[PDB]
Amino acid sequence: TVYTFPDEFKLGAATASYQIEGAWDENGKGPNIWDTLTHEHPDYVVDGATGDIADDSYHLYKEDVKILKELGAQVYRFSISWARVLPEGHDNIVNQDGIDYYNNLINELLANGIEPMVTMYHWDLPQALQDLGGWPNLVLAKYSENYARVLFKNFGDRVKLWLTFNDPLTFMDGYASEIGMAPSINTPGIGDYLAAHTVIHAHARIYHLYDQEFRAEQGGKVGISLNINWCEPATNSAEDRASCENYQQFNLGLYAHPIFTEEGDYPAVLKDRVSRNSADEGYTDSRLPQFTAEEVEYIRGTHDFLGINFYTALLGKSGVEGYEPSRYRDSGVILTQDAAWPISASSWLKVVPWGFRKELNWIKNEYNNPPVFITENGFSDYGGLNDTGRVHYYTEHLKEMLKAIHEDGVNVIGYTAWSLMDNFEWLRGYSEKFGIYAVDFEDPARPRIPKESAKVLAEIMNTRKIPERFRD
Ligand SMILES: O=S(=O)(O)CCCN1CCN(CCO[C@@H]2O[C@H](CO)[C@@H](O)[C@H](O)[C@H]2O)CC1
Ligand SMILES: [Cl-]
Ligand code: NA
Repeated sequence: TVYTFPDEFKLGAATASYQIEGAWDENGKGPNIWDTLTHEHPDYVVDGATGDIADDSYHLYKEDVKILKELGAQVYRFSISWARVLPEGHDNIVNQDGIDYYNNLINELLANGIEPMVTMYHWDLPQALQDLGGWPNLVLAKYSENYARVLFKNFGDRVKLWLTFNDPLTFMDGYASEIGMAPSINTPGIGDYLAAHTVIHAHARIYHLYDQEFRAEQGGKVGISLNINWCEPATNSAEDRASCENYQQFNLGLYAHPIFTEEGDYPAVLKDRVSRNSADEGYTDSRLPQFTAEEVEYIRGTHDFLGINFYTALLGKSGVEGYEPSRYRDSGVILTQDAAWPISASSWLKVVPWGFRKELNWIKNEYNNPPVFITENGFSDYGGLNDTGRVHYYTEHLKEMLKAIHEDGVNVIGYTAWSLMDNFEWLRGYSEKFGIYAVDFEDPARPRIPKESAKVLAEIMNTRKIPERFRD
């Protein structure tokens, strides 16, 4: 029983637009912040790589559907490129080519019995909107609503699973470093918090828009995808446990407390620590933006499920480190990783499968057991089809998730592997491979070929259980 997926549980795979599509300036698509970063700042990216072509999924979407069908995916999570649909960011111009492209992909998926799950925003902001300041500028919340309206109107008759945003914990960090994630702006502890504030507002507007303009007719569900690492106390002390709770609230709670709790607002520890630190450093005003009571009420409850992106764990101990000002310093935890944990091809990613079960329980307890859809989980290597590390990563994480479901009563409703195929891994270029399908980036045809992990995942999806040879 503990090895069997619930009957209604949805299994599949995931991608994101900039990471796979290419066709960066084709047929009316406007420029986004990742076009800008990779073109203007190739020194920020391994190999000076760009997403100009990537997997060429703009042209090769039928091949993506073919491999999803081979895999036996029930659901395909993909993102829509804002600047492909609205090249100017604002909704004055709708690019029919972009509408046609996503309709073509959606229709191809449905014709092959695969359900689309659409992420509206997976990091590729139109440059025209970044030029207003991007996410720190609250005007983007209305722009986001208008973008979502176009998506719901055009695609919502066939798409019943939506994520407003993918992992704003990461993309807010594009406003906390001059050399990091797009748009690579150095306003740590200030602009990243403003970005988070706008995103939360935007998410809430999009959810209310769905309620007001689309839900009665379309009958779908709207969530948000949040990335969170498990944070394990470095020792069993109360003080180290406090530091790990700080971590959860500063990383997951920053977004999830306003939306998924009955109280709403930011977590108290976030408000209080930032207020204190801001005062001690001489600011008249806290660096953390505030919600009014009306805004708190508007934002809380804006969810039909919680998307979780889970990859790894950290150790946390009591203390403070990091630069002043910064979110890490404000969070009041000292983070490390255990040397004993198995490694990947990504410095940040260690294999800690039991951390997944711990995190699912933390979420259950904090947010009253919301329906949780695992929108990303996966593992990097540098190449190869006999990807034993990836196979082990998936079988262990899926076992831990199944224990969370069956033993712990966590309402997990679906799981999409990150990623369907090797793709453009942001600042790591094509150097780190997360796919279950390999892609030859030196071959203009970009063939997708199954790794051992794709074969094992297909077996899991077909049998709806963890095969005996992978059980404890
Ligand atoms: O090495 S450093 O410590 O100097 C920088 C680390 C930056 N992290 C990397 C991991 N990412 C996880 C969630 O982000 C996910 O990560 C996947 C794999 O990376 C991406 O492909 C997906 O687009 C994304 O949603 C959050 C940001
Ligand atoms: Cl066997
Ligand atoms: Na339209």
